Order: sequence, then structure tokens, then C-alpha cells
Amino acid sequence: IASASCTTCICTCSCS
Repeated sequence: IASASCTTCICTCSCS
């Protein structure tokens, strides 16, 4: 639902 760097294609993932 909400995290940093870590889902496959919905909206977050990683980033620093």
C-alpha cells in the first residue's frame, strides 16, 4: 500500500 522500493509496479519501489 505504501513503502519505499518494494512493490512490482503499483507505485513505490525505491529511491534513495
